[PDB]
Order: sequence, then structure tokens, then C-alpha cells
Amino acid sequence: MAGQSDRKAALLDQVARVGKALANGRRLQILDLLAQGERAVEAIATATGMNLTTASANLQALKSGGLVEARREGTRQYYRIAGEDVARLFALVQVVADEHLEHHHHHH
Amino acid sequence: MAGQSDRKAALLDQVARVGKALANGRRLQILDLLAQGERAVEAIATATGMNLTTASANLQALKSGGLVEARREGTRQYYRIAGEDVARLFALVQVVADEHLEHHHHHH
Repeated sequence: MAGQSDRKAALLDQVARVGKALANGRRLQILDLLAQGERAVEAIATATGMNLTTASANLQALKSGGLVEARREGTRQYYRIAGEDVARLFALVQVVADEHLEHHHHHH
Repeated sequence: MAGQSDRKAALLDQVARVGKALANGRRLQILDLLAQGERAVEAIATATGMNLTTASANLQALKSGGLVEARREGTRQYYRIAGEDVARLFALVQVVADEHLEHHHHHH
């Protein structure tokens, strides 16, 4: 209670940070693809129709946000969602948006 | 038959939209405040130390993302989290953020 703890602003900073990474749309194609399995940069880029150079750039953007991480198998860099925390969050935002855009008139 | 149709792309646009709303720290504080109950613009503005007109813009942005809804009674415009689903999202990301905000050292 002494004074006030504004450290929560750093918490909001992290929330905004992951938001900035997610807010793009095209980079969500990466998350969606990684949710189907962890993949190498070459695989992710080509599959989504993006250049490897540009992919590495925005993968680092997602990595710094805290969405994805990278593992080195041999000489390939495989990207995977940092943790199920972000994975389930991405699944959540997909579902919550889906059932709102597809607001079905359930009626029998 | 159905060969190829990229419909998921529009779904990602909606996700990017809510991401932009979450990418605003000043407005995230409002979400944490409105998670405590529905309150009129005047109350929200004063509590945060922001102008009513500016707060309205902040609130409108959140509402446009689908974060909060406008529940009007009498002569007051109360803002509240659009749904429990959305509240659980903000709660989730807040927990995820906090979980990464200094994980500390557990040596017991």
C-alpha cells in the first residue's frame, strides 16, 4: 500500500508487446502453421509464400514479442510456439472470433 | 468440388483487429479497470486521469475491436467487457505476461 506499484505498466507493456506481434494478420499465418507442428524457416516461408529473408525478420519480431522460439536441429532453425501459453491464447482468439463472425442461428 | 479457397485470411484480419486493441497500453489499463464492473465514461476518465473526450476515443477503439461493449442506462454510458470470453482472454494474457515478468528463482 506504501505509495503505489506502477510495475503493472510493465505487465501491460508485455501484453501490448505480444499484441504488436500478433497485430498484422499475415504473421498469423506463421502461428497457424506452427500450431500444426514446428517447422524450419525454409519450410514456413515457402509454405506461406513469403521470402526466407523477410520471414526471419518477422519471426524475430514474433520471437521478441514472446510468441515463438527457435530450436537448432543440425543446421536448420526450427520455429515453435514459445509455450502452450501463447498457443492456447492464439487458439482462444481464433475460436472467440470464429463463433462471433459465424454467429449461427441455432434453431431446431 | 472444393479445391482451394483462402477464407481463413479474413479470420486473421479479425484477429489482427483485436490485437491492435490490445497493443495500446493506455487502453489496457482501462480493460483492467472495466473488468471490475461497468462504469460510465465520466467515472472511467476521472479514475484514469484522462479527458472524457479522449477516454471516449480510447473506449471506442476498444469497442471497435470487440473488447468492450456500450451499455447505456439513463443519461450515462457505461462501458464493460463485451463478454466473459473476452475477459478470460485479457485475464489469460495478463497471467501470461505476469508469468514472464521476472520468473524469479525457485530453489526450494
